[PDB]
Amino acid sequence: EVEFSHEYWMRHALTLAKRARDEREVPVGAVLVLNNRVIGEGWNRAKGLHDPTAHAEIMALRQGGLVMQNYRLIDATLYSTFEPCVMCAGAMIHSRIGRVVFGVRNGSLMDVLHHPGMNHRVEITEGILADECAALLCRFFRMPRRV
Amino acid sequence: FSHEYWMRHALTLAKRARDEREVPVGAVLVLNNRVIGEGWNRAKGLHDPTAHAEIMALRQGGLVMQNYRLIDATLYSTFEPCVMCAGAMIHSRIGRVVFGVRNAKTHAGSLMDVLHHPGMNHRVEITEGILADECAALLCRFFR
Ligand SMILES: [Zn+2]
Ligand SMILES: [Zn+2]
Repeated sequence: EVEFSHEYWMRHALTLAKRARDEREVPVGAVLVLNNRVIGEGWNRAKGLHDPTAHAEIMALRQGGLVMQNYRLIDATLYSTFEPCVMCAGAMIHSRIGRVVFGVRNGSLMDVLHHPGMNHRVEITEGILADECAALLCRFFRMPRRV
Repeated sequence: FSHEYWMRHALTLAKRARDEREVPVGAVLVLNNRVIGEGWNRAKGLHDPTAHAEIMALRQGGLVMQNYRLIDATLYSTFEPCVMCAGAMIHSRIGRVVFGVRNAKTHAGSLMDVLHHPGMNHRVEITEGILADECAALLCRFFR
């Protein structure tokens, strides 16, 4: 019936990214959307959980699998405040999601577009709320806005 | 405590995945000749697209060591790790991945392009071919 904008979901991901920031983790937030509903939320928790896979995007994808009772999450859209790493990019491929939408650019997702392990095609949208996403990462890494 | 010794344990784990009707891949994470992580493929039955054998072993390893970084560990996998699991090995900063048989479909190499990329912070060493035929026999029996 209705669809929220990209910016609406990115703003929720930005809220989640601050949860990681407050816990002294790389401040990335992610939200997985199917039929205009949240089926997954994530923020970075690798350090506190002792889990090298606990990135924001992975946590949202795992929550989606639990919501759908299906390791395949067809036609879902994953929002991430930061360009996903190679581990998370492969997880989306195996998840068979429809679209990834990320804020600021960064291995990373762009480096692995035509990698031989890409049986499925995921659509890419970038730049949504780029300024807000970059502000979190620059404040966490003490870098200028140029980076 | 040879490569073949650890691969044989991963082969035992790969049959657990077979018994669960999953793509039969097993993995064992070894640090200083001790097992710190064991995993087998469970992605379909667990509704988790990340629940591959290699990730399951690394996740248990992170909790056994109380550290998401698993320095100097060696990960044994009966099957060539996918891109997702290769990315997990990089972030875990393990020393070496040892796998049996390659993926005939997705391989160009593909794992080297991701694990041993020269412009990367960490390089994971690759050893392949350990009990490859035994690893392949499990996967072929599962496919048709
Ligand atoms: Zn990631
Ligand atoms: Zn994998």
